[PDB]
Amino acid sequence: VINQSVWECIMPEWLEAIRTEVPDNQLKEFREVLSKMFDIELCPLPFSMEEMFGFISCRFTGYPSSVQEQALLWLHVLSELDIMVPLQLLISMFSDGVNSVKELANQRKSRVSELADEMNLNCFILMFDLLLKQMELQDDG
Repeated sequence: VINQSVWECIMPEWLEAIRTEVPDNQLKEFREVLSKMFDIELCPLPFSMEEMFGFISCRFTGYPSSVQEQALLWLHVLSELDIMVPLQLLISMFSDGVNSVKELANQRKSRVSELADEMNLNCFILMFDLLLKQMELQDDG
């Protein structure tokens, strides 16, 4: 009944609703439905590693840390429910994010020196912590 752009447009609204004001201590049953959304062989739609998380990726390739903090909050609230990702996607996507925000931080350092964001490292703790989740899922020995 629907297309790829449909669920690409309507997934983060549902995810902010389940993130922000839902008590996240009763998500024991969500890892069945959410995995059938997010596993390739569970739902027989032609799923991909780019179109599935592309709405996050459009904010990773040059949008600032104001929206990236809540983006990594969705990745955090998503990983706490056993969401299995391939590792090279996370490594490449986090590398693109850190070089984009490093270029933006160099742009901020030249905003006080045009003639000649910073609390996001507190969110980078959670970025590192999240990385440990996929090690806790995939690389267990």
